[PDB]
Amino acid sequence: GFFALIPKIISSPLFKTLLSAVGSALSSSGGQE
Repeated sequence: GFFALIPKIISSPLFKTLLSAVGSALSSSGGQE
C-alpha cells in the first residue's frame, strides 16, 4: 500500500493481471470451452 489508492493506481500494472487471471478464470474457467 502507500496512502489510499496506490493499490488501484497500479490497476494497469496490476489489475490487468488479475483481469488476465479473470479473463482466464471467466473466459477459460467458468465457461470451460
